[PDB]
Amino acid sequence: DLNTLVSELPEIYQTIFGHPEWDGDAARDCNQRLDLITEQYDNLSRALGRPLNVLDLGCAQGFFSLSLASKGATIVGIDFQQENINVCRALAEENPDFAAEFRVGRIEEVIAALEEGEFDLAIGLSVFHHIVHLHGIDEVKRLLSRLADVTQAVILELAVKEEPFYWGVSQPDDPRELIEQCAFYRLIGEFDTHLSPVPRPMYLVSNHRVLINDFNQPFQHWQNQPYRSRRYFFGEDYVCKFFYYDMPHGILTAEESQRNKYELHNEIKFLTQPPAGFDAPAVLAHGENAQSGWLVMEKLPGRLLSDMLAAGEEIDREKILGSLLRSLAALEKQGFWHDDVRPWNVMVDARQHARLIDFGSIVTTPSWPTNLVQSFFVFVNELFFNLPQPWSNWLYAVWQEPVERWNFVLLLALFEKKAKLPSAEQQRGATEQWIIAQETVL
Amino acid sequence: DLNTLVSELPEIYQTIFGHPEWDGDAARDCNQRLDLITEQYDNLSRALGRPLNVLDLGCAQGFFSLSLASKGATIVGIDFQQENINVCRALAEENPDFAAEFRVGRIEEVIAALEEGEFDLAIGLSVFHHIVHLHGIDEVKRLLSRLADVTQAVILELAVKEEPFYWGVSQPDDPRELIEQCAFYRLIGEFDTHLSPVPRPMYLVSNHRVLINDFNQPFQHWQNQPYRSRRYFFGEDYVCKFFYYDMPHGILTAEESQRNKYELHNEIKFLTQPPAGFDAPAVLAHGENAQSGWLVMEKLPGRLLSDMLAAGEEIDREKILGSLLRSLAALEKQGFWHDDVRPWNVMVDARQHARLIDFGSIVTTPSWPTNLVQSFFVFVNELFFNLPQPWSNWLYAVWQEPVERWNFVLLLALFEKKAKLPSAEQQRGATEQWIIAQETVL
Ligand SMILES: C[S@@+](CC[C@H](N)C(=O)[O-])C[C@H]1O[C@@H](n2cnc3c(N)ncnc32)[C@H](O)[C@@H]1O
Ligand SMILES: C[S@@+](CC[C@H](N)C(=O)[O-])C[C@H]1O[C@@H](n2cnc3c(N)ncnc32)[C@H](O)[C@@H]1O
Ligand SMILES: Nc1ncnc2c1ncn2[C@@H]1O[C@H](COP(=O)(O)O)[C@@H](O)[C@H]1O
Ligand SMILES: Nc1ncnc2c1ncn2[C@@H]1O[C@H](COP(=O)(O)O)[C@@H](O)[C@H]1O
Ligand SMILES: [Cl-]
Ligand SMILES: [Cl-]
Ligand SMILES: [Cl-]
Repeated sequence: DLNTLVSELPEIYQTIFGHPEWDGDAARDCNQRLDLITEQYDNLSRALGRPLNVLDLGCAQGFFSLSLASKGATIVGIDFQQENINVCRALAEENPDFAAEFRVGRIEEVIAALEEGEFDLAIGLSVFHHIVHLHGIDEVKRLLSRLADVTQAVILELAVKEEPFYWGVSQPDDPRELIEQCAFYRLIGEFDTHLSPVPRPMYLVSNHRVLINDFNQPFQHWQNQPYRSRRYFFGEDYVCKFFYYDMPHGILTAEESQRNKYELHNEIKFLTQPPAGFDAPAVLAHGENAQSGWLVMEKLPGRLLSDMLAAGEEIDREKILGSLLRSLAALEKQGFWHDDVRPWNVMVDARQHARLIDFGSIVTTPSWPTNLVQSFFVFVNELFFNLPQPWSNWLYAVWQEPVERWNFVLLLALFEKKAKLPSAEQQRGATEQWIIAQETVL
Repeated sequence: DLNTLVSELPEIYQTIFGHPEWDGDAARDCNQRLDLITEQYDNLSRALGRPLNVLDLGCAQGFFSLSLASKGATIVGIDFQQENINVCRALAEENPDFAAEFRVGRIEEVIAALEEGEFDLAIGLSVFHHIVHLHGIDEVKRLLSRLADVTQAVILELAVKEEPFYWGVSQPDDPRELIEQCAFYRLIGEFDTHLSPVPRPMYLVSNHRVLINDFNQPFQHWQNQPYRSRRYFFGEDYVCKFFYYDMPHGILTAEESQRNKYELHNEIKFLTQPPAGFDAPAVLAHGENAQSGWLVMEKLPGRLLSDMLAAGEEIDREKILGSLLRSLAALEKQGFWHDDVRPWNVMVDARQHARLIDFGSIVTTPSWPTNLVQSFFVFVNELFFNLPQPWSNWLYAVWQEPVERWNFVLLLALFEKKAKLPSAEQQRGATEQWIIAQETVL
């Protein structure tokens, strides 16, 4: 009888599915976690076009497992306590059409035995802290990596060191240390455990998909360090830029988080409303919240200029500078400038034409834009002290201009006629050269 | 200069690619491992239809990496010694068309950072024993699992405890303990290290493909325990049965290995030359060697009978027994019998028709086949002491037959007319019942 099986539970941790007579006894009601988990189930089931195979690690009394089988999922629940699995099976038998199996076993051994494709979604709620406590953080990171490797999505509720109990002392400094080796992760909620006032965060993690409520797609590779608060995911015709505003440990000062926030926000604003006369990459999706923000854009051909420079690849500096200057002059005509023209913000296509790819540093108002013209000289010099004729003649001409006349329209016009300009080395000069060489050091 | 870089190597472990003046100095010539690795490169490149991305872990002086880049591979080599990477890079620069990159780094951190699809083939030759020695066997198993998870194939040369040095003591009992958690593995050679007379085995490992020289295909799931010396891999229209004759530890006695060998051999012989009047599954590939044997067959629909029995699924015992008896009678007419008719050797399709799926126990000559008819009664009883009318009447009729008349043609004929046979419970009987009930216990 169910009555007996429930009584023999060491703890009624969860609601007993279909049996509200124990709801008052359950440590956690599970309705809040279930609301969120069913939303994510539906998103992923919609994306894949079918009901999911779900793995429930430390499934306890089966509530999540049965609740998803109720919606058509095929589920396997694992728990190392016989008493818990006895209840899960007795509940499944009351619901014979649910495709639900339960097994006694250890999460560590199950994860080692998993095969990729067997399960689409795994859930691990409030269980990994027990594995941390007995086996340490590094083994848990590897288990969670494998779990992500073999599924399409993982949902974790993770206990945290701020919880007031003795086992909190063995927890990592931040729960994100258990998952940050995985490719994609997002905080999706925080839940009251009824053990204390400290809530547990729930994360959605994937090694195969971008999972954003509006955009759910496989990616084939990703990157953290460009050229660690920013991650880039590459799919067939998209790049998803994912910025963390909220990072663990020291990592971001207040100012840096706000700048992550500012840049991504500014980039979204510009790209959703670009200026006429400028070909901006197209925007497929975007959003922001307290922890992070994201932007999914069309994927552009080419390589990042700084990589080409680092990997000593052959470059046409004329075509790169010409094309970039042309786009900068067109921006300026529409009252836009870019505050940070550097090799890692420039992409060069197969025909050696260049374009900006980060619009975080775009600005709309201001003497000016004289400073930006100055840095652009450094850019030029780093792209190559190092300027042969007629690049040097170009710069010398700019330097002879009154400063109120410095702007990107002028820079471009002089650049186009640089072969006609007088020879800098024939003049006393000589300072423009030394100031940028010191700048280009500085 | 290369001269200087080579001199500064703590050890010239490998041949210096393109520079035979150091071949006499190299600890290992590498030509034997390279012959085998290039063969496996070609097989996998042929299967995938393209040049491969290859990862070389602990790449030392770059010999394998450069030698594969020479054949069109794109390679990344990793080593934690700066001196080694300096030589690798200097060699790559002598061969500018090779797509070869090298990085200083630790194998543990690289594996954690890998993404699935980035590399098709990883090689790890004589390097993991260093990671075992510092981090232990369990962490190395997890690293190797992840390596297999993220690639299509892995080639490992593994040091072994029989090597006479002090670090041998930290090695596992058998090198297969580092890899047996991976889905597919095969010994492909054994190599002289020049440190001692003990050779190191080279394994080909995969978590995604069956990699047999004649048959190279993805699989989507696999299984060890049927219903651990036998593994089954399932692909789109095939099942590959892989039997180990050579197993680690105690696992197989001499007799058991020979029986693995005998069964698989016998199954290959039968299926490649099946008897007329019997629909045998078709054979796609097969082979045997000292360590193991394999058989790739067409994949049959249905479920294994023993699973259906265990998972209490609905079965039609009439249709199952009828169909099986019909095929057993047709075998017998061609002078073939099956020595081991049990639920785990029988597959039942959607229309409840049954067939044998393991032909290891097929035999061709012998009083006989009286023992087999007897077991078939146990089979019958386990499929349900437990026999209602008219199954009991069937068995009673058989038992009244002189023993020289017991055979599967008779069993089938009586089975088809069982509704007409006299009622066993009306007779003294009663023993046939008790002998099989004791047999069915026994
Ligand atoms: C605190 S409860 C969480 C239950 C459930 N996941 C939930 O959040 O509603 C932890 C559960 O995991 C199980 N468990 C703990 N460590 C385990 C392990 N190493 N393998 C399998 N089950 C484990 C316990 O038996 C218990 O049912
Ligand atoms: C015995 S040698 C084998 C070299 C090469 N794989 C071969 O078999 O021809 C081991 C190599 O691995 C490197 N190595 C050892 N442990 C390493 C680690 N943890 N990460 C990166 N490289 C490592 C050593 O620097 C050395 O080059
Ligand atoms: N729209 C895009 N299309 C292609 N690559 C991009 C795009 N946006 C960013 N990247 C790439 O993102 C990587 C590193 O991030 P980032 O700082 O954006 O350059 C570089 O390799 C860029 O080429
Ligand atoms: N030709 C085949 N087609 C489909 N399944 C097979 C075939 N051969 C073996 N199996 C399956 O292999 C699994 C376990 O191995 P076995 O002992 O061969 O039954 C069972 O689930 C069988 O259904
Ligand atoms: Cl946890
Ligand atoms: Cl580990
Ligand atoms: Cl090794």
